[PDB]
Amino acid sequence: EQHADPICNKPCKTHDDCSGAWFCQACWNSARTCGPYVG
Repeated sequence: EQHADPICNKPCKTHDDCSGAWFCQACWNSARTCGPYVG
């Protein structure tokens, strides 16, 4: 897991906004925040 990510819950729409992220690299639909990159 690890998840020591600093972008988790950052409000955006795209994953690119969560550019510096490693875990919460994908901005989720309903949450509209930098969630995990699904993978």
